[PDB]
Amino acid sequence: CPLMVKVLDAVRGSPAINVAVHVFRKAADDTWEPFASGKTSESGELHGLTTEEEFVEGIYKVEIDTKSYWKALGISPFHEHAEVVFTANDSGPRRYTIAALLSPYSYSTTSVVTNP
Amino acid sequence: CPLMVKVLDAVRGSPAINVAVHVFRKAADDTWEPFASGKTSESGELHGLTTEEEFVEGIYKVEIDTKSYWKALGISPFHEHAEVVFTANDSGPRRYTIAALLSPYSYSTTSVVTN
Amino acid sequence: CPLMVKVLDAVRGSPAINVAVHVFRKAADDTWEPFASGKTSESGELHGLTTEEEFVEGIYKVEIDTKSYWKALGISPFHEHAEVVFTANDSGPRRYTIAALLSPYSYSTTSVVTNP
Amino acid sequence: CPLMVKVLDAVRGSPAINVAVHVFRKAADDTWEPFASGKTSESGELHGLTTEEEFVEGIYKVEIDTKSYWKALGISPFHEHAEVVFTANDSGPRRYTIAALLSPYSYSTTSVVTN
Repeated sequence: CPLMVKVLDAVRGSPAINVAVHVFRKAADDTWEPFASGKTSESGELHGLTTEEEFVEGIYKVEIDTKSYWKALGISPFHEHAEVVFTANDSGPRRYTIAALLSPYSYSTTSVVTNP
Repeated sequence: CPLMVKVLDAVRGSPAINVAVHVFRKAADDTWEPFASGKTSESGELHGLTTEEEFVEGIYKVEIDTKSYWKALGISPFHEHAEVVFTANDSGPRRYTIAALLSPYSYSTTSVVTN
Repeated sequence: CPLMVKVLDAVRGSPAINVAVHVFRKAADDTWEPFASGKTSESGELHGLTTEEEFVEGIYKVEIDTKSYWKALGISPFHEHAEVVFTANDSGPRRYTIAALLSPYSYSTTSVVTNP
Repeated sequence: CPLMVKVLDAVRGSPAINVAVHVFRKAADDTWEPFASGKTSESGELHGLTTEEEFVEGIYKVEIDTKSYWKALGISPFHEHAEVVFTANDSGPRRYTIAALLSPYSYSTTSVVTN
């Protein structure tokens, strides 16, 4: 798949399991249209959100529901979510891995972009 | 004084200067209405965005325009911007510092809530 | 293998290839004895440093040669290396993934620890 | 004044207070000789470690004792400490700020070199 999301828990040193992820795409009228969604697995990875055909050029927003994750563990975190906004496929199809590392008052995100 | 934004450049080891910062507040219809904005200083810091009187409880979004920062430096970035969305709560007096550490394909954000 | 090291490049959004890694173990006399070494592959991962039998309890230091990495790309970075120092296997054997994300003036490291 | 250390807690969103910090300088025999040390303040900062006169070119190691910080809070940490090893260079006047953001199983360190 051309898009994978991986989430890690910096407090426990583990994948972040069952984290809800919503992906949006900017439409012609500059509104965020729903594009794909899912939940991270036991490995902290969410595969299969999209296909090469559906994943056209555009501006995408990956919304990782960090608050609900921490709340279920009893922590009141700072952020409502972690959002990753980027232009995709504007130089041809690529493969994207969006990684997020989560702490109650911090998060970091990095992207690994490869060419098939 | 209740809200401060600080941006750092991890490629150059320096403050990220002249980074545009836009703050929004979530309206009742769940839209993002403009609230405050500015540009980071020589020290990478942006002070005086809001006041105690105006910074009521609610959900705020801080948008750091990281793409134009890297483009001015001639470095290809991944992100359109960095986004920090949080709930301001009054539980005692509190000051919010949102720090962001920028790399072309990565950013980290952390918030220090004190006093 | 019970120990894997993964290195990512935050400037290019890619694995950090050919990064030298040296692992040390604190001996009885508190000196760092050489334990294992290797280079990250095309995926940024270094596998096979050790075995379950050799990877006893102890204090280990993972030295990632970040400076040489950036220098070969023409960048003069801040750090001489990134070092990850931790006690291992003190509650029984575990599996450890040491991840490092590199920028010229910054690095972050996180560990994923799992129980077989 | 040429060297400042700042430590932050990503679990609590706060300065990391009373964190022991040990600085070493690499001797000619490549051993680590003690150079300066202290504890972080209420603001998570440690100032006045060294002076311009004493902070000559050379390789320095800054050791942040993160394990005792988390143990005092009753949280199991991964690392023994966080280590920052760098070359001090005189190429113009420069000030070094080593910042560290701490989580139980993760830390990030960044250095701002200015002026």
